Amino acid sequence: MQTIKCVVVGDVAVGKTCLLISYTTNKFPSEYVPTVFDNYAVTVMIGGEPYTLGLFDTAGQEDYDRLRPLSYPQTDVFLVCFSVVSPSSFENVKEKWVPEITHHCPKTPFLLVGTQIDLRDDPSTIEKLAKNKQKPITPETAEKLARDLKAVKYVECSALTQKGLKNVFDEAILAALEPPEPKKSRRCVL
Amino acid sequence: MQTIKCVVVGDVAVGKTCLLISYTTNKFPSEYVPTVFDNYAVTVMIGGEPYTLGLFDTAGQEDYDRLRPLSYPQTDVFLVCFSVVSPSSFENVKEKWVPEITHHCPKTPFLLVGTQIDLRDDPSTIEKLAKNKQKPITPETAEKLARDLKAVKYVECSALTQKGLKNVFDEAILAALEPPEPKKSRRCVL
Ligand SMILES: Nc1nc2c(ncn2[C@@H]2O[C@H](COP(=O)(O)OP(=O)(O)O)[C@@H](O)[C@H]2O)c(=O)[nH]1
Ligand SMILES: Nc1nc2c(ncn2[C@@H]2O[C@H](COP(=O)(O)OP(N)(=O)O)[C@@H](O)[C@H]2O)c(=O)[nH]1
Ligand SMILES: [Mg+2]
Repeated sequence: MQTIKCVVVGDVAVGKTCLLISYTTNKFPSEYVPTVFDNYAVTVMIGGEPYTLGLFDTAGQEDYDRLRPLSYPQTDVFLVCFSVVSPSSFENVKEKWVPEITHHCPKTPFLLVGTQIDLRDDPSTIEKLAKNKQKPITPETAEKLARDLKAVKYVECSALTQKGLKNVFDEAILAALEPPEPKKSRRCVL
Repeated sequence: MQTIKCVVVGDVAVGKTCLLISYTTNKFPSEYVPTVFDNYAVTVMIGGEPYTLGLFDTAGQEDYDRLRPLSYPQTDVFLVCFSVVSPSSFENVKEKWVPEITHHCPKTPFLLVGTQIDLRDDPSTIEKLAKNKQKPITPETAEKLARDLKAVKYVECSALTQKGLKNVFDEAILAALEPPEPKKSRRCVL
C-alpha cells in the first residue's frame, strides 16, 4: 500500500485541529474540541489504487520549537495555515513557518492554507477587527504571499462550514504525488 | 506534455456545459450559454508537474447516438451527469449513459455527477416536481446507483454556486491518474 505524509503547521488557534477533525469525521468539533493534537489516517483512491493519507497535527507554541520539527521527517507536503481573520497568524507565516519548513524540508512542497473563511463575512468579527484599523486577510493578499514564498498554491476553507475543506486536501495529494524516477523524492529528511 | 482526457456525458439540459464553463472560467454563464460543443483545456499541477486537462463536452441528444462516441477514444475518465432535480436524467444514467460508455470504453473509469444541487432546496422546482408526482434525487439514492453501476464514486455540485465544482474535477483527476507501465492503461480505444 502506498502512503502520503502531510504535516500541518501554523500559529496556535488558527483552527488546525478543527479542520483536521472536520475533514476526517465530516463533523466540526462543536462539543469538547480535543485540546490535545493527534495523528489521523485516511484512505484515498488514486488511479483505482488505495493510498494511505497520514495527517499530522502539530503544536504551534514556541515551547515546542524544540520538539515540533521531530514530525517533519518523511513529510511529502506541508500545510502552512493561518486564519484569514488573524493578521498575526498571517504575518507569522512568512516570518516563522515557511522558514522552518524550508530549513529542514527544503525539497518538500507546501500549500498556503487560509482557515476560518466563514468569519470573513461575519459582522461580529470585522467589528473588533477595525479595532486596529485591520481587515480580514484577502485571498489576493494571501495569493501574493503564496507567490512570493513560493508555495505550491493558496487554498482556504472553513472547518466549520466545510467549504473548500475537501479541496484543501485534494490539492495536498496532487502536490504530494511523488515521481517514480530514480527516487527523485521531495520527502523530508533528518 | 503529460495529459488527461475527460469526456462529459449526460442528458441534454443537465448542465454539462455550464459546469464546464463555470469551472474553466470561474464564472457561471448566467447570460447566454455557448451553443457550440467545445472542449476546454486546463493546466493542473500534480506533484509539481504541469498536466494538461482536456475537458470534452458532448451532445446528449438521441440524434447523436451514432456520432457522440467519436469523442470517446483516448478518454481517461468520464463524467456521467444527471441533474439532482430531473428524474428522467437520473434514470437515463443506468438506462443509457453507463451502458453506452461501458460498451465503448470497458476499461475506462467514470464518476457519477449530480448537477444543479442548488435547486434541491428551491421551492418552485420542488413544487413543479411534486406536482408531476416527482421529487429531487437524494445523495443516498445516487450513491446507491453509483455503487451498483460501479462508478468510481458519486459527486454533486452546482455550476451556479460553484459548490463542490472544483472537487468534481479533483476527483476526476485522481480517478484518471494512469499507472506506470502502459500495459495497464485505461485510456479508451477503438
Ligand atoms: N439553477 C441552476 N441551473 C443550472 C445549473 N447548471 C446549468 N443550469 C441551467 O440548466 C439549463 C441547461 O444547462 P446546460 O449547461 O446548457 O445543459 P447541458 O445541455 O447538459 O449542457 C440552463 O437553463 C442552465 O442555465 C446549476 O448549477 N444551477
Ligand atoms: N468560525 C470558525 N471557527 C473555527 C474554525 N476552525 C477552528 N475554529 C475555532 O477556533 C478555535 C481554535 O481552533 P483549534 O482547532 O483549537 O486551533 P489550533 N490551536 O490550531 O489547534 C476554536 O475555538 C475552534 O472551535 C473555522 O473554520 N471557522
Ligand atoms: Mg451542453
